[PDB]
Amino acid sequence: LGGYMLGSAMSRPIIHFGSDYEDRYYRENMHRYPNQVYYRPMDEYNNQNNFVHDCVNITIKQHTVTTTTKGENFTETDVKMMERVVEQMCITQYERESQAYYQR
Repeated sequence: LGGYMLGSAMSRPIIHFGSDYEDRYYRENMHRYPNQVYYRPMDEYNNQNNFVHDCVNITIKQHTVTTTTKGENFTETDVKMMERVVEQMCITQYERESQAYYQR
């Protein structure tokens, strides 16, 4: 990796897509899916979007790169379902980190 970190091992936000089917579908099939996410520590690379977008890209990467050495079955819809959930988790993660920084 290099200088990434892994944030708090949180619970699971949920994301709607069109009907509670595709919410419940992904959310029972979750199993695989993350809850903490991977990003750079605060330093300067932090932002709202720059952090989130690369955090998604990296975390989803470490859910595809590894996946290629376990035969895994992740189609574009499956990937999009994660990418979405992972945006929430990283936005959330930054919020706790933001409220922590400001409460100093």
